Amino acid sequence: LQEKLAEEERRKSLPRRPPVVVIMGHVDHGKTTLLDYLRKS
Repeated sequence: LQEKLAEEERRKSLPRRPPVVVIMGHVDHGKTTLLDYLRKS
């Protein structure tokens, strides 16, 4: 019971996070254009 609370403590305190983001939908939202813009940014 003391090993379930120590486990939830070191795992919630992960050193780095890189949160992955996907962009998708309809073509000519300037959609590829949007991607390009993002890249440029």
